[PDB]
Amino acid sequence: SFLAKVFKGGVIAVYLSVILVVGRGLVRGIFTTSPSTVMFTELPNADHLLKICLDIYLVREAKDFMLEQDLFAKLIFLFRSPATLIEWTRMSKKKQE
Amino acid sequence: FDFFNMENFYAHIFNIKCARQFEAAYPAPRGIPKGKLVKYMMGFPIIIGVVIFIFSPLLLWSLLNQIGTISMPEKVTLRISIEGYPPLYEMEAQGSNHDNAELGMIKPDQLASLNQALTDSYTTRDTNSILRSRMSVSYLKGYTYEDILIVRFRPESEIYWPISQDSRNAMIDKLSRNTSVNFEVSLEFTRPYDPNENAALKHSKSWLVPISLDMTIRAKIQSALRGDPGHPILIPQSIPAFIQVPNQGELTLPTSIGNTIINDGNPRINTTGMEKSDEARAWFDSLTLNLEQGKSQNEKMWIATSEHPGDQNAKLWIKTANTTYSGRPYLQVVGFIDRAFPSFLAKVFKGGVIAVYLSVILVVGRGLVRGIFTTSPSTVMFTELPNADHLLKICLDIYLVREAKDFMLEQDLFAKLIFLFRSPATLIEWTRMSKKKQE
Amino acid sequence: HTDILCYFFAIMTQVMTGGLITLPLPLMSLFWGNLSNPRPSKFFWVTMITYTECVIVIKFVCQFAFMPYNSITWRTEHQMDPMSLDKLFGVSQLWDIVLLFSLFFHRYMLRKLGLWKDANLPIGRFIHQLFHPKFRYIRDLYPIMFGIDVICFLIMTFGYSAFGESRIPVTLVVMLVGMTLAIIIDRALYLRKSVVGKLIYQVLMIAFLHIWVFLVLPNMTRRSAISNHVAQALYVIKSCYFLVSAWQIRNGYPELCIGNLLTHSYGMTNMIAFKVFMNIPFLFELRTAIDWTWTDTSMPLFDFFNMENFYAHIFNIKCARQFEAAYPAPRGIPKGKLVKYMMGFPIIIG
Amino acid sequence: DILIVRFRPESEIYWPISQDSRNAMIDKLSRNTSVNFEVSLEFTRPYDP
Amino acid sequence: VVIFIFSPLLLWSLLNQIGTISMPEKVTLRISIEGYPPLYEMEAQGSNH
Repeated sequence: SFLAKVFKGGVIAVYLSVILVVGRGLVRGIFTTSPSTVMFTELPNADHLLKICLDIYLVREAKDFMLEQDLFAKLIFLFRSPATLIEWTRMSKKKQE
Repeated sequence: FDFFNMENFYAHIFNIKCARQFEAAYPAPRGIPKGKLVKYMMGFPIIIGVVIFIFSPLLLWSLLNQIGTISMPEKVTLRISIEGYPPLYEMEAQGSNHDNAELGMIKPDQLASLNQALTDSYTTRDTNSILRSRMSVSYLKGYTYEDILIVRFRPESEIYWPISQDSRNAMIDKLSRNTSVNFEVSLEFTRPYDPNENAALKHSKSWLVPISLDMTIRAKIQSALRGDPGHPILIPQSIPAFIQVPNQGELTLPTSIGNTIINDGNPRINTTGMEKSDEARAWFDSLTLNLEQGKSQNEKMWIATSEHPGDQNAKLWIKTANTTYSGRPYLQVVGFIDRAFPSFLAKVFKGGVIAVYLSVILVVGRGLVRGIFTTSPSTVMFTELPNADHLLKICLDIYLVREAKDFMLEQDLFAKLIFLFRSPATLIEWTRMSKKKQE
Repeated sequence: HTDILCYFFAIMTQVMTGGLITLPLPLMSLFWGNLSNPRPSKFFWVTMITYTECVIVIKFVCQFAFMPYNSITWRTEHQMDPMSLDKLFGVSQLWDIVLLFSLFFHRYMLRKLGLWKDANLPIGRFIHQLFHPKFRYIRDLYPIMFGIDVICFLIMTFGYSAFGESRIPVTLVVMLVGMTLAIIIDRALYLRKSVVGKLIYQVLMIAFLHIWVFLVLPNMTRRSAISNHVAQALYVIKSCYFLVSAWQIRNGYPELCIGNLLTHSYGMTNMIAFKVFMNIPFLFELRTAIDWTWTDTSMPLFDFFNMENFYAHIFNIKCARQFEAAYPAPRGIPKGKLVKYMMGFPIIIG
Repeated sequence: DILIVRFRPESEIYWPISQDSRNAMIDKLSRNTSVNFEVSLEFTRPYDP
Repeated sequence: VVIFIFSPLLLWSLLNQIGTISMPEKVTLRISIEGYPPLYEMEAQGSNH
């Protein structure tokens, strides 16, 4: 009578139900990468977008909400057209320069 | 991670190309509407599956409830005693055939007579009598003649009185003072084994009638207990006449019959503003006890006798038997037996069940089903491709190079694939359908 | 619209007593008046008047004392059974304000006759109602029917203890909910210009409802009519559905411009409506499958679902833009202290 | 796992019956009613905390 | 991955742990006529076996 046994079949169901969600979702996401999230996750040099991301905060500190609003559309457009994103995140050249 | 990305890309390309080939392997007139058959050969199935998926965990619940039944008791016993002492009178009735006089069923004649008696106790003017008769008849008619038992105990106790001299002296000396002394009436029913759940269900109930503080009453009780010839110990409002036996727990009194008796017919007292403890016990029967003793002090038995409250033979009472062995009336108790056990898993807050019952219905549809039927507004540039035969070439060629070493070509051809999933213009250019047909 | 009032009061006076003596009143009223013409020819009204006078007379006679419905025996014995003889036979047995619905119906029936005096004054029946109505009135009342059906499904659900004899959820509730969902589907199929289909539909459902409410449910739930205070509401709502369906049947179908009754006004109410429509599970997909199975398309089902998703997305985007534009807002001044505490504060607490 | 229980032939206590119950026994057996015997056996385990 | 797959079985196998109990120490037998005090009652006790 140690906890007896609730329909072992039902136990196995849950025992698998958990094995499912975890792998079919979390583990999948962790090991692997969606065919859509390739243009964003890998970028040769992500130093130009960080400049804007810091600059908007810097402007925010010193008021000037006009520049604060005019520089958010500039960022929102970079995630719209992949050609400009690829152009801007390309690796820098001073080394052979 | 690049390995996993490449394998995912290969799987996607393989699936797309193969789906295109399978679709092309079956020509189909570009125009004529879907045939009536085809539609009913595809649409119909879905609807039925969705409906059964929605309404299945209710069907299984309805099959799972399955309110069970149990058999009626086979053992009854009653014990009358003074508080904190061995019982004065103990009597039991056994049997399982339900035909003997000790434990017998109820004939339809008695049930019909009692039902007729219930209705005529009212008076034309008073509406409270109307409501009381309505409630009492509604309660009585809820049990068929197969769910009512008539228990009959013998007046004489089955065994002698097993008391010592010192305990009797303690009884007398306790009664001498101005302390509080109580009586005790206990009744219990026993069920049959019931294998499925283990154990024999037992129902017991105990009443307590306090003794009056007047010195004369205590003197009479002391004279009776000492063993004097004529002293009929009297206890009022002790044993009921109707008892409801639930499926589990303590015995329950039928309250509607009490309201029908203490109010209709001839009202009995209830005019002194009695407390609620005796308000619900005002329709009980009274008991009297005598001591027979005999030749010696070893033989000491107690004989009990019941008296009805209010007016006797008011047609609301079932006639008793005059016994056979030696002649005095049986002690009769009528029991309404309830045999509708629903403890099958009982019920955890049905609301909580419904919550989970819906919680599951939610995740499945709001996620899996959605993904399966329908398509994200983002995954259109990839899922449908007019001709996915050029990407499969690269996907196979990278493996072919991998087999023959040459890791330089192996690495220089992975960026070529990674760039095709970056710029949609080149993807659309490359996956466009081929031209040799009109070429 | 006094005739609609007469039908409504006939339904009320039938549900008030729940017998079969009054049953010919609504049965005949529906079958004849709601299917004949805009004007039942002024002879049907005479028949209704005569039957109402007769029923008033007999139910006044049956409310006497020498006859066996006394308070001594019969009332007490038959108080609990739902389908014995006197409960079953209309008015034959108390009532505080007694029955006023029949009297009010009679008064309004004579008011209708007086209004008829004030103004203006069976193969042929089907031929007139179906083939020669002539002035087709082009209207489209289906959303009202859907609202009525939604109101009834929840009353079948939220109220479940009455339909069953913690108690048991009962196996019959499942049959009722499945059957009601099937009727909801059947409405959708018959929304494709099938007048004779709708006529057979209405006859079948009126017959089924009338027999089931008064002759089967009392035997199942062990609750007599009048005492069941929720089934009467279902009867009334279904009767309103029957009246509007009869109105639709008598007139001609409209062009039926395909589209939800949510894509006409681009307001804030449509947002809540569409959001609850697409938020509850197993509804969008069910509606899409029901639509595609019984409408003339050329694309397979997956393209149908993709198109519906695209339409929903476009509708939501455009409507959100309009709602945002409907409230001008100074481009510059920072968020007011109130607004912030009228929005931020709530979230934190939740 | 096998036990050999041995009860004494003689009963441990006397017969605690009254005259009236014995008369009831005899009179019930006199008629053509149905009368049954009864043999009951029970084992008791240790506390098991 | 292997331990994640095969752990909730290992924990089940450790969790079962079929227990044991000790043998009875009290027995009794009662022979009677139906609906009457017992004719013969006898019990046997002991724990040393």
